[PDB]
Amino acid sequence: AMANAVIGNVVTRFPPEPSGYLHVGHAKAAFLNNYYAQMYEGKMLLRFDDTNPVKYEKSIIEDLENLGLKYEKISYSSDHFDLLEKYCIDMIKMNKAYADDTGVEDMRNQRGEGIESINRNNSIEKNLELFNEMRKGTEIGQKNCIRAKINMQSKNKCMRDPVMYRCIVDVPHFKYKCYPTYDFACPIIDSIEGVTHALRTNEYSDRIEQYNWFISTLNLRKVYIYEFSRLAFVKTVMSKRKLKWFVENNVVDSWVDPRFPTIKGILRRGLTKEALFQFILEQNLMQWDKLWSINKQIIDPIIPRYAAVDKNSSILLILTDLTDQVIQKERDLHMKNKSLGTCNMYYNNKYLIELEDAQTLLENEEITLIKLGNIIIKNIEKENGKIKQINALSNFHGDFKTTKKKIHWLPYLPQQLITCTLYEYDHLITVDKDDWTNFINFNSKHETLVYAEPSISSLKVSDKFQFERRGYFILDKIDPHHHLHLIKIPDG
Ligand SMILES: Nc1ncnc2c1ncn2[C@@H]1O[C@H](COP(=O)(O)OP(=O)(O)OP(=O)(O)O)[C@@H](O)[C@H]1O
Ligand SMILES: [Cl-]
Ligand SMILES: [Cl-]
Ligand SMILES: [Cl-]
Ligand SMILES: [Cl-]
Ligand SMILES: [Co+2]
Ligand SMILES: [Co+2]
Ligand SMILES: [Co+2]
Ligand SMILES: [Co+2]
Ligand SMILES: [Co+2]
Ligand SMILES: [Co+2]
Ligand SMILES: [Co+2]
Ligand SMILES: [Co+2]
Repeated sequence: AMANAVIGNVVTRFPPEPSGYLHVGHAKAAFLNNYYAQMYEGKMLLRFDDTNPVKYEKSIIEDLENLGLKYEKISYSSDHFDLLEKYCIDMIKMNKAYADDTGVEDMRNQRGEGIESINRNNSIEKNLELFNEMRKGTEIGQKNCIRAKINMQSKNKCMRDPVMYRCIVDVPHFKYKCYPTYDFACPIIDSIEGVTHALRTNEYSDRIEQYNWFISTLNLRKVYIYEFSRLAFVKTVMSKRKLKWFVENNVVDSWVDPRFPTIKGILRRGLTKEALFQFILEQNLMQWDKLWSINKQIIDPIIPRYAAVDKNSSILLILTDLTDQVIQKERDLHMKNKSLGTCNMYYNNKYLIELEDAQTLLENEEITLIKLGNIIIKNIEKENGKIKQINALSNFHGDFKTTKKKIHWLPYLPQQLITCTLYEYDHLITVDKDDWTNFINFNSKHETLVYAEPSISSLKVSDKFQFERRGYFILDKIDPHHHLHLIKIPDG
């Protein structure tokens, strides 16, 4: 619900702090801002919220690009520090703000007990003196903050004289020695940037009364607040500190690791932006499984299908009636989607099949090799207990419909088969949500070496596809000697 929204006059803003990498929760915020802007044919601003001193701008902009979220203009909170100072002074002159040198603990217990600080009654001229001490960075100023004068007895703790301005000399941004708080800066900056609908998380809904109080007390143009719920996932860390620990201790080898909930992370993992947006629209800690099922339903109709077998469990099958001449046939990349085009299939008398499949056959069973035809299994050579080889006869014109058992396969053409590594990942932690390192899966990157069809040479980095009867994958990397690294996409 966007209050009084008018087509062509809606302005939202996405306000990420430029102190970290965007993650999936940020994505819900950025997407809802864009979605309401587009709904009303309006504008979405990008504001780097650097209100308090602590270069990720490029990462953030690149992730906004990758999600297809455009914005009309980029600004920084700090662009308005001058004007915020002016407004702080105006509020002192209206006796709506005062300089308080009370310590933090006693301020908090005074606030909890509705006790007005003795400084609440400071004169205007004294309040201004003390604000200037804060601006100059003196020890006097470092002892003081500026609070708003609202209502200490209010049932809303955010209306009990919230801090507006603080003296921060300790750390660099050293130009300013006092800084507005987020609670004071946000309504003011939203007003002066022309925001009409300021989106905000569910957490602390008490601050809306405060935000409106700042707007109206300064007689600024009104801004509506819309609220949405935070997006958080089970078995997922999103703290900056915890992610930092993972990286520094070589649990992952970068901040783009496909187990990370960063935007880069889960796009590398195979997620489409359409899947994320649709999940947000059609939906506390969420379960990943509906997100990955929506991804599966989105990607399955528009990705090619290839075959792969385990490079070392796979067993040799020989159709003894054929020769070693390699026959080539054109086939569809997608059986139900002719637009994805064709590739080349190659066959001979020698094949590789999966050992889990080969253990399931018995003499003179009829089965099907997908995209090729039927075969009659004749002999199972078991040397030293394990299956060593399977001999069968071609029956390519027999009816595959009469077969309950249809399997995938590779031609045994090793100078043409492409070697690949499958990376299957799991959650970095084991519980849903200080000894926390006791619950890390230090072994959540399972690798499998496989052969894949020659035609898979056609793929480019980041293409998605399906391995027959294996699952869904994204091409992450291409090695020297044409060796591919493929990440399994979860499918719910
Ligand atoms: N898990 C989440 N789900 C949805 N939106 C989020 C989530 N985390 C942050 N956001 C939204 O992302 C935007 C910027 O977040 P950022 O962390 O950069 O600022 P912040 O000051 O730390 O605010 P927050 O304390 O909410 O994270 C804000 O609109 C924020 O409310
Ligand atoms: Cl406080
Ligand atoms: Cl919501
Ligand atoms: Cl390691
Ligand atoms: Cl990596
Ligand atoms: Co339109
Ligand atoms: Co910066
Ligand atoms: Co000092
Ligand atoms: Co799971
Ligand atoms: Co020959
Ligand atoms: Co024939
Ligand atoms: Co595992
Ligand atoms: Co390698």
